[PDB]
Amino acid sequence: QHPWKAPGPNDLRSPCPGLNTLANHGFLPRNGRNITIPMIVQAGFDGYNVQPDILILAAKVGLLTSPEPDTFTLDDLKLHGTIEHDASLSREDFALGDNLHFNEAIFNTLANSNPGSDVYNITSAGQVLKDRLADSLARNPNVTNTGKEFTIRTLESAFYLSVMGNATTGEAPKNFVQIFFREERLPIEEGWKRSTTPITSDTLNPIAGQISEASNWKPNPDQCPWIVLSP
Amino acid sequence: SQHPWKAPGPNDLRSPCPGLNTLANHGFLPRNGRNITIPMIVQAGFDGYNVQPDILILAAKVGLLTSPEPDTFTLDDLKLHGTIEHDASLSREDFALGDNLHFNEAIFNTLANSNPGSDVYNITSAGQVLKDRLADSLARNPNVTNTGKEFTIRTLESAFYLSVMGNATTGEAPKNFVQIFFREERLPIEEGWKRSTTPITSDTLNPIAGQISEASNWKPNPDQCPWIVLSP
Ligand code: HEM
Ligand code: HEM
Ligand SMILES: *[C@@H]1O[C@H](CO)[C@@H](O[C@@H]2O[C@H](CO)[C@@H](O)[C@H](O)[C@H]2NC(C)=O)[C@H](O)[C@H]1NC(C)=O
Ligand SMILES: *[C@@H]1O[C@H](CO)[C@@H](O[C@@H]2O[C@H](CO)[C@@H](O)[C@H](O)[C@H]2NC(C)=O)[C@H](O)[C@H]1NC(C)=O
Ligand SMILES: *[C@@H]1O[C@H](CO)[C@@H](O)[C@H](O)[C@H]1NC(C)=O
Ligand SMILES: *[C@@H]1O[C@H](CO)[C@@H](O)[C@H](O)[C@H]1NC(C)=O
Ligand SMILES: *[C@@H]1O[C@H](CO)[C@@H](O)[C@H](O)[C@H]1NC(C)=O
Ligand SMILES: *[C@@H]1O[C@H](CO)[C@@H](O)[C@H](O)[C@H]1NC(C)=O
Ligand SMILES: [Cl-]
Ligand SMILES: [Cl-]
Ligand SMILES: [Cl-]
Ligand SMILES: [Cl-]
Ligand SMILES: [Cl-]
Ligand SMILES: [Cl-]
Ligand SMILES: [Cl-]
Ligand SMILES: [Cl-]
Ligand SMILES: [Cl-]
Ligand SMILES: [Cl-]
Ligand SMILES: [Cl-]
Ligand SMILES: [Mg+2]
Ligand SMILES: [Mg+2]
Repeated sequence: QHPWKAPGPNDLRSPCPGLNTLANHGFLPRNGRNITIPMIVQAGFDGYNVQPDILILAAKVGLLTSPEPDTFTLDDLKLHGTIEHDASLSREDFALGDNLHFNEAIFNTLANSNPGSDVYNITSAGQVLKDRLADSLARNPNVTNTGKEFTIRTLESAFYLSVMGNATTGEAPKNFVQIFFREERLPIEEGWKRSTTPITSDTLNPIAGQISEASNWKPNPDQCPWIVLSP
Repeated sequence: SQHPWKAPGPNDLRSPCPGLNTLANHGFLPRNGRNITIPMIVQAGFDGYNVQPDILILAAKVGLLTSPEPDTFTLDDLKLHGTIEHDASLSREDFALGDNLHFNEAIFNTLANSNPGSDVYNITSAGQVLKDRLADSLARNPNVTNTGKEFTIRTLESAFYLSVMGNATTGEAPKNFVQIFFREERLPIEEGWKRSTTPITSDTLNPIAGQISEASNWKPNPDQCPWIVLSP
């Protein structure tokens, strides 16, 4: 019913492996266009068993990246400073290169994490957050690192652990996480199953909280958290 | 003819916005103030006032943050302090000091009495009102929030009352039209008000808000980061 197909050149994609994977399976429109908030809620439920609370807020902020009244394209979501942030797991900082497309060299840090284990977990996820921020601080003179970016980065790490793995423990098989990022594909052939446990603020926040404590974080002085309001 | 004024009944929801409240009171928006989508705001702003989508779409997307629903808000949701609703309102009390939702004559007194001895409000009077209303909040509200975000919104709101009740090009409005708009949330059609024949856009509003800004004698509160409260 929902086969994987690589996006063609008319097919718009985002910096989000979550939404890109849903589009690549037709849970969202395969062209990544004309997406409403209710379409996000239904796709997150259908693909991942993610519940509306977190999706509705993310989607309302996503709408700010679009000139349209009540839809965005996946490509709109690249707008730097709305949701898109520096120290991404698999994308370059906007200031240093391409903030939109999967990049293997950036992904290397997450790929190689939890060395010697068959899983990623909260400990490895925190170490990756720390290493990816340190890389941005070392190479990007324009890095934006406030409470807003940090909260989002901990919830994004909670999402990859939760959707590709176990939503209760935040432990995920490495091969599922690698396919999710590298191919934006549900690893069904490799044994991945949609969570039987609803994924909610109440499951994600405890995981994001533990990842937070394992990240050793401090905000940049002199930066006010902000949501860029227009493209 | 198709859009008569009716006072809201006791279960009709209203906002801190005379703009949206007036549209609801004429049925350009649902008279009950419920189930408002972004397209409904765009159509109502066009139909009532000849206001174009650019500014309405952004305001409505931020308004959605005040609602727990996927793609609608009520007019009453928009009272959420720190999303759009701000201190030093023209016609409402600060959230910290009282009622941030309902029209209040004692607050409105400053705008009512502005440009003394003239029959119009204009950019100069609008700036003096912004200065006096912020001075009042700084004096009486220990919790006043006064950043570039609240100031920009306050200048655009004053550009809106001048533009919709008056001349969208000059930002001059008849005092009578402005007083009816705030006090009754009614289009003063009986008293001679006509919908702009000139589209009201970011390009007409921003120059007026800019000149109101320069006439406001404004400075930000220094320790405060601009923020949009993301949930109720
Ligand atoms: C449905 C479940 C979701 C999952 C599992 C998910 C997962 C993720 C993950 C793991 C990242 C990190 C990518 C990286 O750092 O390289 C990410 C980033 C992002 N997501 Fe999502 N996401 C979801 C929903 C959403 C929604 C609803 C929106 C917006 C409407 C959104 C917008 C973004 C954006 C703009 C980024 C880029 C942040 C950055 O710069 O890395 N996501 N998402
Ligand atoms: C359509 C034309 C509009 C006009 C002419 C207009 C006009 C105004 C005016 C003059 C005020 C100031 C009230 C005061 O300070 O006492 C105001 C406040 C407000 N407006 Fe609007 N508005 C419009 C559209 C909107 C839209 C689309 C939204 C939200 C979706 C909105 C939300 C608000 C809010 C929340 C306030 C309260 C701010 C405060 O004083 O604390 N307005 N509006
Ligand atoms: C994440 O996985 C790693 C690797 O399995 C865990 O760290 C190891 O924990 C074992 C089991 O107690 C220790 O004996 C090893 O010495 C640890 N190795 C390293 C390099 O850390 C880690 O505990 C896991 N984290 C969570 C929250 O489950
Ligand atoms: C707004 O209206 C006021 C009052 O009419 C204007 O200020 C007056 O301007 C006249 C003629 O230019 C001066 O001679 C008066 O002394 C001013 N009166 C007061 C009360 O100050 C003001 O210029 C108008 N502003 C704009 C931008 O049109
Ligand atoms: C997820 O982890 C919990 C807690 O260890 C476990 O009981 C549950 O069976 C796991 N879920 C699946 C489907 O494996
Ligand atoms: C209007 O809004 C509420 C949510 O606040 C919804 O549950 C209700 O069904 C809607 N009613 C109509 C008539 O659309
Ligand atoms: C100011 O805000 C704080 C935090 O919300 C609140 O507890 C306090 O009562 C407020 N103080 C005044 C005088 O409004
Ligand atoms: C608005 O002001 C302009 C510039 O003075 C004027 O030419 C125009 O006619 C005014 N509009 C109306 C309907 O009076
Ligand atoms: Cl961008
Ligand atoms: Cl930048
Ligand atoms: Cl590691
Ligand atoms: Cl970190
Ligand atoms: Cl299969
Ligand atoms: Cl902005
Ligand atoms: Cl109605
Ligand atoms: Cl409130
Ligand atoms: Cl307050
Ligand atoms: Cl005055
Ligand atoms: Cl908030
Ligand atoms: Mg990024
Ligand atoms: Mg107010």
